[PDB]
Amino acid sequence: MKILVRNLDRSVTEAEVLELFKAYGKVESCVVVTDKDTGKSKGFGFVEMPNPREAIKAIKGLNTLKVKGYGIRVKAAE
Repeated sequence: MKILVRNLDRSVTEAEVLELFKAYGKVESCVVVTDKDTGKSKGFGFVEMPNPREAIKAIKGLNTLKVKGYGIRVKAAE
C-alpha cells in the first residue's frame, strides 16, 4: 500500500518519518520532501508498506500526529 504524508515541517527528515511508520509494520520505501521550495509546513512524503493491514493501522495511528508542531496528514494514495 502506498501512503501519502502531508504537512511536514522543513525540519522533518526521511529517517524521522521512517521510524514513525516502522512502529506499525514493515516499510519498503520512504520518500520525504522537505526543501526550501516546500515551506516549514508543506513538506510531503510517500511511504510504501507492503502489508495493507499494517499500512491501514499506520494511517489511522499517525494521521493528525504533531511532528515539529504541525499535525501531519496521512492517507492511502488510492
